[PDB]
Amino acid sequence: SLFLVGERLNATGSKRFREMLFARDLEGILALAREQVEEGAHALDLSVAWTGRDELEDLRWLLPHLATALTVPVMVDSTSPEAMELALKYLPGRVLLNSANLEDGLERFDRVASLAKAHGAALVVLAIDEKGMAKTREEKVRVALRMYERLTEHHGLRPEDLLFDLLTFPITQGDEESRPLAKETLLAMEELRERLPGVGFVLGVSNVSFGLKPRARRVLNSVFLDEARKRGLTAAIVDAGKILPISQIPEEAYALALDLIYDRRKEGFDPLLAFMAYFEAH
Ligand SMILES: CN1c2c(nc(N)[nH]c2=O)NC[C@@H]1CNc1ccc(C(=O)N[C@@H](CCC(=O)O)C(=O)O)cc1
Ligand SMILES: [Cl-]
Ligand code: NA
Ligand code: NA
Ligand code: NA
Repeated sequence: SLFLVGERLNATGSKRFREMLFARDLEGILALAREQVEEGAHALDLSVAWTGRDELEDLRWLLPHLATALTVPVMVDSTSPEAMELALKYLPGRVLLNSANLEDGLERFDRVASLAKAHGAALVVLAIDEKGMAKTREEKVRVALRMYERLTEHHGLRPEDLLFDLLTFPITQGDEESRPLAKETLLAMEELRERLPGVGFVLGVSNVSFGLKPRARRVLNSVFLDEARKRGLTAAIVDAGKILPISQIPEEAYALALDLIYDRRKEGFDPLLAFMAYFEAH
């Protein structure tokens, strides 16, 4: 029952999408969208932002065609409020806004939230404020509660309209700061599920595994998605066709994945190395 959001219509995140976007290969882009929907996607993340390129021009071109060719809703992945308003114009009732945050302060947070409210769009909110990204359990809860209060009391948004993104960081560099980061998000999600009944939770699941070989990313992403579902995850941004059921993951790979996610270091044992070692050997 997870709302799966296809991740691959993303210029920075997909070479295939980027090349087609740049060449205005509309039918290639629609073919990529349909593949994702057939592989399980109930919605599609759309991030066309690319440095030194015009986001609004790309969106003005693509969005009208997405409105007629797709049935599934679009999650508009942008930090530009004008980009969000284009999507809201061309896809009325078929938009999730990704995202609002508090890094720019309250007025900017309020401007994005007002769009969600005025247009009846679902709203993603990141655990990010004026001091930056929430990496610990404690920071995530603090930022989330501040946002929830504003979203409900001031904008009159319903818990059910909200998707809290408590942030997915790679646990693959192996430095002391990044090792616990997936565990910290999982724990914050369980706590906020109790504190904020009725709110959705979303994660960019693929970020947890950056740097590893593709077969290893597939396993780690799937295990992390599964763990998150148990903590209360309601939606996920994923490569729709590369989510394995837990039962298809070999027992040793599964156990090493959980060790890596929960940072189960001991004397002789580095889970990062052991997880990487498994995929060379098998
Ligand atoms: C940070 N992400 C994220 C978000 N939005 C929210 N709300 N939360 C998030 O965590 N939007 C973008 C990204 C999620 N999307 C993606 C998309 C692709 C890849 C990715 O790993 N791409 C591969 C593909 C390479 C290719 O085929 O070109 C890569 O290695 O970059 C990761 C995350
Ligand atoms: Cl502003
Ligand atoms: Na992007
Ligand atoms: Na402020
Ligand atoms: Na402002």
